Amino acid sequence: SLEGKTIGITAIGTDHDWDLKAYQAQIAEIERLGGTAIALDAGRNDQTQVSQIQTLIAQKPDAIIEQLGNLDVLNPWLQKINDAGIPLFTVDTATPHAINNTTSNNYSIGAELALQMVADLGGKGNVLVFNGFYSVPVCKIRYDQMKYVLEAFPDVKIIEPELRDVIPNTIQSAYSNVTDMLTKYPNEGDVGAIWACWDVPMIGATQALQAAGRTDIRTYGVDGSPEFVEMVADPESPAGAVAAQQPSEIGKLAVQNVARHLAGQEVKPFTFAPAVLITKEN
Repeated sequence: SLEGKTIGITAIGTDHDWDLKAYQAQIAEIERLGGTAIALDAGRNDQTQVSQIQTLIAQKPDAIIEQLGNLDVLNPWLQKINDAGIPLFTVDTATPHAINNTTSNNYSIGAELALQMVADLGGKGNVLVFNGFYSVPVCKIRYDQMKYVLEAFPDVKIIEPELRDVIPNTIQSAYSNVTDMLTKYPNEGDVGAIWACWDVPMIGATQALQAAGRTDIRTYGVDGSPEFVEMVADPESPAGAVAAQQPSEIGKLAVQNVARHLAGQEVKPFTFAPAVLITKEN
């Protein structure tokens, strides 16, 4: 099925749980179908990824799977994969350069999470927003849907400015930012929710609110990282909801889009894995 084939994987990291799950699932599926995997990990360095792409181009695999990262940086190099005549597949990276993008429904996810947040707020209150990854396609969608939904609720507002969630030291940088913002806004109704396009900073934000003794603010994020899920399920914790994805499914499905294409078969422009919203009572 991939028996005489070599598939390159280029991911920007395996630093955290979702990324590691997706990356491992790709490798496992390539080998399962009888293929050879050339697995490259950029260690959250963009310039590393660039040269890792160069490597893959020069190694001439039967196809390349690209995972996450900044689109604007990648674009000319993605173009050169097309120039080399190598089939390109992505996980999460929504680009015209790809035959297929395997991912989740970030449009529904983005909306439902935002809707849950305003439901929990009861249609009124202010929202602290971490928006440091907007150049990543899925976070662009997740942010856009949140902001669109909030247009309908004039008493639900995003506080200025938006904070920048970062890699590395994500959790502590978020914890420190939230602490700053609780100092700036101490009163019992000034801030009511905290949002990010992913789980990991919300782990920190929750820890900070807990340490501040604030039971009145809830946090919201996306991925379903075991630490944030457990916080959502805990009734003592201010973690409010999480969009739980299936990275292991996403990685698996991307490889069979590759395997389908190489067997001369029709592949759809995208493939969604399912995701659920998980809230405190649900």
